[PDB]
Amino acid sequence: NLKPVDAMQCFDCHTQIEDMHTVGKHATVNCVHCHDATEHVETASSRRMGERPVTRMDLEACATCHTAQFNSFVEVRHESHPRLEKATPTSRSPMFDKLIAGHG
Amino acid sequence: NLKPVDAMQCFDCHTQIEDMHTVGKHATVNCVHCHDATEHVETASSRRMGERPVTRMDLEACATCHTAQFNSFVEVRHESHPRLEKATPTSRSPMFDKLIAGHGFAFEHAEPRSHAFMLVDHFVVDRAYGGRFQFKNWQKVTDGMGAVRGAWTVLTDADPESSDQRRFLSQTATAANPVCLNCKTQDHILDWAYMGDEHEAAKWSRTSEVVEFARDLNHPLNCFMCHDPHSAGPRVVRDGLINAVVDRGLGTYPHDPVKSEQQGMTKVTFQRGREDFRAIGLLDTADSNVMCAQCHVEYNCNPGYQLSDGSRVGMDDRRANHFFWANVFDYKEAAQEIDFFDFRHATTGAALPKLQHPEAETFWGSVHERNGVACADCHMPKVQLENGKVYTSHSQRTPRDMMGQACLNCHAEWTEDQALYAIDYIKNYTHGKIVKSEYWLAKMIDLFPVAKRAGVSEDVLNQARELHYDAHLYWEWWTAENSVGFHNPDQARESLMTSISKSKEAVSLLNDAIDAQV
Amino acid sequence: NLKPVDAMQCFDCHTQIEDMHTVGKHATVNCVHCHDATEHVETASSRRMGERPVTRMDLEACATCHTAQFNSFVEVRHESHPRLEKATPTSRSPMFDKLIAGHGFAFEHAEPRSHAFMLVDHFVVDRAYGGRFQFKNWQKVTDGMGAVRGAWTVLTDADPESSDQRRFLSQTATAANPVCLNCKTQDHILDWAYMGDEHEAAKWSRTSEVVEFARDLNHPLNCFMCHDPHSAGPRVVRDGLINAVVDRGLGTYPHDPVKSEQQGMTKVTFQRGREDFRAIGLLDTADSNVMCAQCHVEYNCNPGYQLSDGSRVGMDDRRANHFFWANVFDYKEAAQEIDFFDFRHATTGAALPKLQHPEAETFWGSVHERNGVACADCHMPKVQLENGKVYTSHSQRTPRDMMGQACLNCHAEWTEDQALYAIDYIKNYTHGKIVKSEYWLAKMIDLFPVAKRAGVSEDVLNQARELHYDAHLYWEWWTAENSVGFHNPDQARESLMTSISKSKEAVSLLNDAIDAQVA
Amino acid sequence: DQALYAIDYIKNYTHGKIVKSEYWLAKMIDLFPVAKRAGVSEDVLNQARELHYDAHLYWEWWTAENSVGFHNPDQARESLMTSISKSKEAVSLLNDAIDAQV
Ligand code: HEC
Ligand code: HEC
Ligand code: HEC
Ligand code: HEC
Ligand code: HEC
Ligand code: HEC
Ligand code: HEC
Ligand code: HEC
Ligand code: HEC
Ligand code: HEC
Ligand code: HEC
Ligand code: HEC
Ligand code: HEC
Ligand code: HEC
Ligand SMILES: [Ca+2]
Ligand SMILES: [Ca+2]
Ligand SMILES: [Ca+2]
Ligand SMILES: [Ca+2]
Ligand SMILES: [Ca+2]
Ligand SMILES: [Ca+2]
Ligand code: NA
Repeated sequence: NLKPVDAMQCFDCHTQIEDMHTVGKHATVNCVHCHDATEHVETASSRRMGERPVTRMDLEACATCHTAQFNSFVEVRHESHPRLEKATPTSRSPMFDKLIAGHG
Repeated sequence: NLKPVDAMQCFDCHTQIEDMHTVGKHATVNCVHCHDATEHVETASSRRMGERPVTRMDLEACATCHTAQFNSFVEVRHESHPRLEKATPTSRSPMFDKLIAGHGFAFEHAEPRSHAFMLVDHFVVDRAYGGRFQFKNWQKVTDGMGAVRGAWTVLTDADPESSDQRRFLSQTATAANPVCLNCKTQDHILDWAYMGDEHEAAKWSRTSEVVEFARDLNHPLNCFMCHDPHSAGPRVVRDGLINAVVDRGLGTYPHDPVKSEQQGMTKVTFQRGREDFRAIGLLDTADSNVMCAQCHVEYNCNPGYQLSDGSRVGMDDRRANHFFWANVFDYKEAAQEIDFFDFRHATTGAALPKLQHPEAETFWGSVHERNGVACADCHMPKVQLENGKVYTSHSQRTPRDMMGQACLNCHAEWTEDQALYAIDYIKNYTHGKIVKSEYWLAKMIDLFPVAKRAGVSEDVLNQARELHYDAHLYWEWWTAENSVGFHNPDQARESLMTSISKSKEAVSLLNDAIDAQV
Repeated sequence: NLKPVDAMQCFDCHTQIEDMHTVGKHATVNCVHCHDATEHVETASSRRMGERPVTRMDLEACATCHTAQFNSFVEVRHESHPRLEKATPTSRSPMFDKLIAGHGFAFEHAEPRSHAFMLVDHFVVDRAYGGRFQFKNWQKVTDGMGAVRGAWTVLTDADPESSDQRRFLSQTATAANPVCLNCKTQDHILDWAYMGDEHEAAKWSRTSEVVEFARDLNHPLNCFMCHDPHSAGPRVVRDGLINAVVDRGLGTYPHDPVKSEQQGMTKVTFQRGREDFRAIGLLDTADSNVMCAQCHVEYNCNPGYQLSDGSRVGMDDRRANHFFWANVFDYKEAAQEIDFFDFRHATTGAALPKLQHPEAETFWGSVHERNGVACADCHMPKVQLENGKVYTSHSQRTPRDMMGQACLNCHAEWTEDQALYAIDYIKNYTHGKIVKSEYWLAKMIDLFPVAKRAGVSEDVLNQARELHYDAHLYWEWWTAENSVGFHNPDQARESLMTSISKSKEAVSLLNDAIDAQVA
Repeated sequence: DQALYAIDYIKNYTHGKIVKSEYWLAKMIDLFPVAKRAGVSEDVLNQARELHYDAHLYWEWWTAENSVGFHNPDQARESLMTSISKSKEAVSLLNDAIDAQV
């Protein structure tokens, strides 16, 4: 289970983040949802990063509080034909090979 | 009403039949269901046939006891578009006419449709009999049951008084020969010696007048092509397949000697006048891969030419009835092995192979084949019933129509739409490479006239012709093969990339040579 | 794998079978498909059976060569609501409990469902075996193929160590007897003498312990009930039907002697030793009206009482296995002919008949019957295939599921919705009259205790009881009959109006009598 | 479905012949610049132009006509086969003439 960190400790060094986080609609969302910064906090200075914190870039970081948007995003439209070459008579550019010759 | 005959009387002379019939699941099925042998019994000796018994080859001989399988077989899949030419921008081979120029398939090559129509479609296609045979009218194209009852119930002959192959319509060809019929019907099973060799007991052979032969034939894909009528056990009857698997020792799975042994074939020969006449291949298991490989293979069923010297190889030659039994990457070697090619390209002059529907050879080594999956699992699955006796569907068709049974019972992780999407990914990707291969082939082909007219040397032209053979092979395999890559996606990809590579090489060769003449 | 036997050797002693088998469409079907006679052939003479050969009665004996018919037969129509009690406001007979009080059907009477279930449903219904037999669990109710494979593959017996009929659950009855089984199975066809009379060669009879009999039976509606296994020709095997049509001379169409002659039945008897034992009725034509009338008729299959003196008529009596073979307006006379009634009404004390599903006798005289239409035309039509060999559907069900082939091929002037609307007009009208008949019957019934307690005379009560017999008959025929009038709408209408008329007469009689005693 | 299938049989077959007719027309058309530039005679070019009229007519009737052969399948077939025949004749004429100039 996630344990919240003291964001005020972060904000001592991260004024830009403070200015954004405390005003917006994620003011109640703790940093631990996306960052593991324990060793970073131990080693950073006001101007040097020290140990780099872990930052989650995965979309499931948002999906625990926004499952509807996540699930809508990840839906696969099976009707969007996959791996369908455009340089074919039934697709977008029947004469693409002749016209694009020289390009990757 | 049928009256049974005393089979014991038959068995006195027919020991092979006795051995098969008394042991299998047709031990109780009386001969009269399929044979009228009264005058035969009166006149035969132990070694001479006497009067020939009547043998039913119609599929309704099986339908009285196996109506479910019959009715499933004869169903017409209306969604399988009929008489749809492949050489069109919306079909399999948009540039087919340019690429196949010089071959008879330029006259017409339609997509396949339901099995009921195979014999009539063979008779009426523009490339086969010069337009001699036609449906009685355009309504009859729908009549699958009629075609099954007999081709001549639904077709006409433009000139019953002549038996020569000739053109009745201007843009037709006369490519049909007797070998073709072996993959359309086995009505001739007792009238055709093994391989279509000349034989005193055979009415028909490779060298017969095909129009006369045609007139003797009625039924498509007889039920007994896969099931021995005497034992009811699984078999093949197609000579070319038996020849590859057994005579040439290649095995049922040439890439896998273990599977070949487990799922093998035993050649059984029947004689006339104590001379070998015809043969069947009894299967160890009910292996649809091998059953379907009676027809869904690359073959010779046609005259051609020798690679070595260009001399004609006629219908009289054994090579005119040949199963290569080789995958795409072994094919060129297999064609060299018999010293054969099909046609010379009309524009390039290259000796080329003509490929035909190599589903069986393509399926080899695929993930599904390696996992023990077989054609029937996807194309003629068991029927699932809430309450009922299970039987095997005999409507051989795309799994799209029965995805639950064909795919999803195995692929429990997928919905139908997901499985379809996976098929389409492969087919879409493969088709794109087919199209690109055709683009490059066409680019090469179009350089030949320019090169010849610019005075490029025969040596360079011949180098380009050698590249054309490979560029053609590694492309046409895939327009011929019906799965658009699904049966072996990695192989299709590697092949088509090879085709493109070969064409590009030839294009560079010819352009450079033209530019040097200028 | 089956190995054929030498049928000619069998025929040296079985000339009767030879004469059927060699001429029909099963001449090539070897005996081994249905008989295991090896030890029999080793021990028999033409005059001594020796070891009894085994005869297969399972439907899969036919399914090997006739899978399409078998599979169509065993299909379960899920839309045919299962275990749906008729005595509810949303079913056939909203006031059934009041009206049938004193009869075992009060314990449970569900609507029919698909044929596959007939034997199991007979075994498990609350009125039949005191709740002795149950599905193994509630999942098994779906398993039509399992029921066809055999009842005892899907059912349990509460006490395999006893064979008496008794109540295992409190609100059950033990109405089952061996006659019932004749309309559920013919597994016992070689073990039951004609009519279930006592016979030295019969293992089972009308007087058998039905629980013991039940345990020996497995398959529903055997294929050979309509098709002779030797000739493959059309027949019936049901004794009661052969008895009405042939023995009693009533014919296959009692109201039409011409049609009776054209579409008749020939009784064929089989002996055990020198004595007649069992019989079948070979049909002149493949007449589904008569095939289906093996079961879809009004019958006695039960003990009862005599109208004359009230004495008990037990299962030992021939009357306990009886096809009345009479339309609704001839029934009372037919019951008088055999001096029989079923039960005394619990409230009114009236001697009453119990009616059961008289589809065959109702269909007679209807516009469709007079036009040569038969049950199969609407309920098991030929399959229509774009490409294929035609066969006859054996899924006997409402035409609503196959209106193109059941109705509209004949009624080219109608759309499906129009044909359905015509069905519904008749059913809605008929049901309204059933409901009104029940209202008036209930009104009469409720007056009986009031009249009795007011001191109304027995003479007046007996007059009202005589009216009750008729009010009941002319109502119950139609809750019993499954078409809700469609099979004969004019007859239903006339009958139900008669019921109401009779009840109204009884209500007036009793009310006036009560009022006079007062108050 | 059967009736639709019968329509599609005709339309599919006719369309294939339309496509083939166009293939052959295009092959002929593309030879004209090559022939003119190789110095093929006006007499040969005019012979080919006469064949073009017929090749065109017996093709274009069917792209113009909206039933894709259904209205008269035998006529479409005969016409389109004639178109192809005419184009093939012209192709042979022009190729031979070009090859003779070279
Ligand atoms: C729960 C601990 C959350 C996490 C993890 C994420 N978000 Fe969030 N988000 C949360 C709340 C309580 C709210 C406010 C809801 C309200 O309407 O009051 C939000 C809001 C958003 C919004 C809307 C902002 C706006 O309209 O100004 C967005 C676009 C949003 N959240 C996105 C988002 C992303 C992309 C996340 C992963 C990086 C994410 N949220 C995580 C709660 C939580
Ligand atoms: C009835 C008189 C039959 C005729 C005509 C045909 N078959 Fe048959 N077949 C019949 C029976 C009684 C059985 C055995 C059923 C069982 O499962 O016990 C069979 C079996 C088959 C099989 C299955 C064989 C096996 O699994 O080993 C096949 C493949 C088969 N029959 C095919 C078949 C063919 C192709 C027929 C026409 C040539 C044919 N049968 C006729 C009964 C009858
Ligand atoms: C030779 C006698 C064949 C055998 C054995 C098998 N097939 Fe076949 N198949 C054959 C032909 C000549 C055709 C074309 C028929 C026509 O009139 O065009 C086909 C077609 C198919 C198809 C396409 C069906 C469709 O709906 O379009 C499929 C899916 C197919 N074949 C599969 C298949 C299977 C799985 C086989 C083994 C059970 C099999 N065929 C055998 C010729 C022959
Ligand atoms: C078995 C090795 C075959 C030989 C010999 C011949 N054909 Fe065939 N044919 C075969 C199959 C498996 C299929 C279906 C798959 C496919 O890709 O088409 C076909 C199909 C046809 C068709 C219909 C499709 C078409 O090309 O228009 C026709 C008209 C046809 N075959 C004709 C034909 C001719 C003329 C043959 C001898 C020259 C011939 N076939 C042989 C299998 C086999
Ligand atoms: C090869 C292309 C076949 C043709 C031609 C026919 N059948 Fe077939 N049949 C085939 C397979 C692959 C199977 C399943 C084998 C397995 O065990 O998986 C079958 C099966 C049968 C059976 C057995 C019962 C069943 O499984 O349905 C029967 C009775 C049968 N086939 C009959 C039959 C008929 C009547 C045919 C002509 C209409 C027919 N088969 C052709 C393959 C092939
Ligand atoms: C499942 C794992 C399959 C196996 C085993 C076999 N085939 Fe197949 N085939 C499969 C698919 C997904 C497709 C594409 C179908 C689609 O609708 O996109 C095919 C296609 C064919 C066809 C053409 C069918 C048509 O387009 O109507 C044929 C003739 C065919 N396959 C034959 C065939 C043979 C003979 C097989 C055993 C050697 C075989 N297939 C196996 C899936 C599967
Ligand atoms: C004479 C030597 C017999 C031969 C040979 C066969 N059967 Fe028989 N069978 C015979 C007798 C005397 C009887 C009893 C008749 C009587 O008076 O009751 C029978 C009976 C049968 C039955 C019915 C058994 C029953 O359940 O009541 C059957 C199904 C039967 N026999 C079958 C049969 C078969 C299939 C034979 C050839 C393999 C056969 N019998 C030979 C006398 C003789
Ligand atoms: C295969 C060994 C069979 C067995 C087992 C059963 N039947 Fe049969 N039946 C079989 C054949 C070959 C035929 C003739 C088919 C034809 O049209 O040529 C039949 C026919 C019937 C019929 C139709 C009879 C008629 O129209 O006169 C029926 C009603 C029938 N069979 C029923 C039936 C029953 C009920 C079976 C189990 C007791 C049975 N058959 C088994 C082949 C075989
Ligand atoms: C006695 C052996 C019967 C014969 C012969 C026929 N039917 Fe029947 N039918 C019978 C029973 C015991 C039942 C009820 C089964 C149950 O388990 O509840 C039925 C039911 C029907 C139905 C209703 C089916 C439904 O979907 O609800 C119909 C339509 C029906 N029966 C028709 C019918 C026909 C037309 C017959 C002659 C071909 C026929 N039955 C014969 C008992 C018996
Ligand atoms: C797994 C989590 C289940 C869910 C979801 C459903 N059922 Fe079930 N059911 C389950 C088990 C393990 C069993 C017992 C199996 C056994 O043979 O021991 C059952 C049983 C039933 C029954 C029979 C009940 C009885 O008293 O005999 C019925 C009628 C049944 N299940 C139906 C059913 C329905 C309709 C469900 C969806 C609402 C359902 N079950 C869900 C396991 C699970
Ligand atoms: C033939 C003349 C029959 C006799 C004897 C018995 N039943 Fe029956 N039963 C028969 C038919 C045609 C039907 C279906 C039509 C209908 O109206 O139900 C039935 C149905 C049943 C059912 C299911 C419906 C129900 O009432 O719950 C059961 C449980 C049933 N039959 C039992 C049963 C008993 C106990 C019998 C002897 C007292 C009996 N049936 C005899 C036809 C015939
Ligand atoms: C009476 C209630 C039937 C029972 C029980 C079975 N069948 Fe039947 N069958 C019945 C009818 C009214 C008909 C049509 C007769 C007509 O000529 O109109 C049939 C027909 C058949 C046939 C013949 C082929 C066909 O028309 O489909 C067969 C082979 C057949 N029936 C088989 C069969 C089987 C296997 C049964 C048990 C599952 C069975 N029938 C029962 C009436 C009745
Ligand atoms: C068409 C002209 C019919 C004839 C001939 C027979 N029946 Fe019928 N039946 C018919 C209809 C329109 C209905 C009502 C069905 C509905 O869904 O509303 C019925 C009903 C039955 C039932 C009950 C079916 C059910 O409710 O599931 C049975 C058991 C039944 N019919 C039996 C039966 C018999 C035995 C027939 C010949 C004597 C008969 N029907 C003929 C239409 C027609
Ligand atoms: C009656 C007013 C018709 C209309 C509407 C349609 N068709 Fe027709 N068609 C009709 C006749 C009398 C015939 C000739 C019958 C004969 O055998 O002599 C036909 C023929 C066809 C054909 C065959 C064409 C040919 O051989 O050249 C086809 C393919 C056909 N009909 C199809 C068809 C379609 C699809 C229709 C709806 C658009 C249609 N027809 C209407 C009579 C009538
Ligand atoms: Ca197809
Ligand atoms: Ca080839
Ligand atoms: Ca160009
Ligand atoms: Ca019902
Ligand atoms: Ca009764
Ligand atoms: Ca009250
Ligand atoms: Na068997």
